[PDB]
Amino acid sequence: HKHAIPANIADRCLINPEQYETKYKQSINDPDTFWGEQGKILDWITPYQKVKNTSFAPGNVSIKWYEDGTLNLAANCLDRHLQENGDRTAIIWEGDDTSQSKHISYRELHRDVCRFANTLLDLGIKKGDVVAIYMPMVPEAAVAMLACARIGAVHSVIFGGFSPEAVAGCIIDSSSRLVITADEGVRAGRSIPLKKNVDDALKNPNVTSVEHVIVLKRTGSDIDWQEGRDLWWRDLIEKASPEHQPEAMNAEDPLFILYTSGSTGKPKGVLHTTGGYLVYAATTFKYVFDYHPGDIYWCTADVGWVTGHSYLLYGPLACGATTLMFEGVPNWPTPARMCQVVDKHQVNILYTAPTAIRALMAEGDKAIEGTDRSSLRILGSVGEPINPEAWEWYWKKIGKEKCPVVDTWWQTETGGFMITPLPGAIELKAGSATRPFFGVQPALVDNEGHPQEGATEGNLVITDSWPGQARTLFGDHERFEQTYFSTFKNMYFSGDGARRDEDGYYWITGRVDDVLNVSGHRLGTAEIESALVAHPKIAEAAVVGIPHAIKGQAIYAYVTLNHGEEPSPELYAEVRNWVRKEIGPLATPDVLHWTDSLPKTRSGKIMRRILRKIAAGDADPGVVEKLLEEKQA
Ligand SMILES: CC(C)(COP(=O)(O)OP(=O)(O)OC[C@H]1O[C@@H](n2cnc3c(N)ncnc32)[C@H](O)[C@@H]1OP(=O)(O)O)[C@@H](O)C(=O)NCCC(=O)NCCS
Ligand SMILES: CCCOP(=O)(O)OC[C@H]1O[C@@H](n2cnc3c(N)ncnc32)[C@H](O)[C@@H]1O
Ligand SMILES: [Cl-]
Ligand SMILES: [Mg+2]
Repeated sequence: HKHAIPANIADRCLINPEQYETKYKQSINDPDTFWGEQGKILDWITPYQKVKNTSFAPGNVSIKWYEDGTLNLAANCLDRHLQENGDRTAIIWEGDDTSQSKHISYRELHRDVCRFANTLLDLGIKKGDVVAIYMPMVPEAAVAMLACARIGAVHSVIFGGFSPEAVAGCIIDSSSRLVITADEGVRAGRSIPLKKNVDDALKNPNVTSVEHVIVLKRTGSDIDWQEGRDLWWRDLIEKASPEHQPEAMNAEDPLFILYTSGSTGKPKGVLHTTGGYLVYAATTFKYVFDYHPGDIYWCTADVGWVTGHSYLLYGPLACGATTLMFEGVPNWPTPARMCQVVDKHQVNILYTAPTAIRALMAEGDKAIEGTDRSSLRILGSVGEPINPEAWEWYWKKIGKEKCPVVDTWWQTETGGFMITPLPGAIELKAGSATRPFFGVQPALVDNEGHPQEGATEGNLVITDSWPGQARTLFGDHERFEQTYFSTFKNMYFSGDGARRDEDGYYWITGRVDDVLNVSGHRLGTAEIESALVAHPKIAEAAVVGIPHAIKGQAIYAYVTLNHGEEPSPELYAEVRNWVRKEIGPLATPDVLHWTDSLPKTRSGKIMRRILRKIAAGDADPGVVEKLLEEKQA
């Protein structure tokens, strides 16, 4: 069953079926001309000459786009929209408590970004310095990000759910000189400590780069204060000049870093530069959401994730759209909250995650009870696979069967949408990301690297670069080359598996490496295992994900305790909290299976294939029977 393109969308779409085909073909056959023209979606201070200059060569990966051009991301997201749309709302902020909200015009946002840019400069921050941002979903988070970009300071945003230990890990790696946070974040009626977490992270003896902590008073809760080091947001910004001229940044100047979980090791800092990234974010946002001036757009993704960077802030603001930043959760106070927000602000485009969709779907009609939803024209899905059932429920209950759903597949490392439908150009299949975006050349290869043609399945790779591609891993280009370009020579390996049907539509099935999808969040099994083994009483651990009807995968941890230790309610709680302390609550194991029978190879390597099956229910071969019986209990 394929959903046809509705007449209302066909009548106003920026790209129709024929135009998609033509543009895609040119983007592949002649990227220099295609992207040379499309790059004009942004204002450049000095024009670029060279467009595409990339190589996926083994151990010699180099990616550059519009390299000789200069620009400023903040000028593109703010300044250039002032003359004609200064009074237009740039950000609609909806608080956790619906009684709280703000409408921030482009002019107001520009003013605050200018004041905060000067605040950073006066504090000593210069182009190239890394600034850690550990903020909740409040407008100030966007102000800080845009201000860093404006002066060329590389921001390192850290999701508020990261534990103090995880926060320290990011700061140590990036040598951030400044941390911008809030006393507390507000979510689902609860206050989440943030400042206290920063205090604890800074006590780590390995953190030596941080000289100041700017704190926003969001809740006014009693927090510890270190005079001199800590500074109040309000005190600083109110003393800064609202006058700031944007300086030109090179297309390849670093813009931001996002720590992302991988198959092995702890999170690495995926680095994005400026030019190609912004061109790609603005282009994908505009065409995939079919953005028209005046449209009210709402991405539910947290600012701490790449989706928040590209589609909550940068892509939309670059295009002059009104973007909505929601402080809370889709189902608080009630499951109808998301749709109530849609009605309250007359949202025209809604972009959310399958886990959220499934959580609302579990409440049936209570998710739409008392809501209208008529303002919606476009729906979107991101972050993980979505089954036909959830897709249809979303399409019917939320979209009232009138809105195309754009299921966008991409990753932190890709900067923007990679395989996605365009509302007025591609007919939809529930659960399918469909076709590649302009400039994207996907392929499916077997474990040997052989490309598979026609209707088939295999490892998902991208055979050439695209403007928004991550350029490296902070401080470790060698690891960047090995992680993404060594498995299949001359190709970018996504780590995902996928199938392509008879029509050429892609269906992303999920990670084929040891990366999990927990509630729409990317987590490495290795990092959870390392966290567990760090505990004084744990000798070894094997972590696998198991299917979960709501969050996609639940975390199942097989744990071997040292001799002298025994399981107990206390230890069960201590171990679960230990992971929460080492990484954060998102990585807390849902199940702890105590065992001394971990399956291993004769070389001593643990075999997770067998553990994966057992947890789902599906050197010493005797461990299998033992594990099975322990699992039964
Ligand atoms: C459906 C959903 C709202 C459910 O939220 P939930 O009921 O809090 O459950 P989660 O699994 O997200 O959270 C589990 C833990 O993380 C914590 N947590 C979640 N988000 C947090 C945040 N922004 N800051 C701090 N802590 C957070 C919770 O407090 C909880 O910890 P606790 O039990 O110790 O209090 C949520 O999982 C979601 O939005 N998922 C989709 C992710 C997404 O947008 N993906 C697209 C790619 S970004
Ligand atoms: C894109 C925002 C999240 O980026 P992250 O880097 O955190 O995670 C990327 C991974 O999320 C899944 N994923 C993401 N979007 C989809 C999607 N639309 N369908 C299926 N899986 C998806 C894929 O496995 C991919 O390797
Ligand atoms: Cl303040
Ligand atoms: Mg140990």
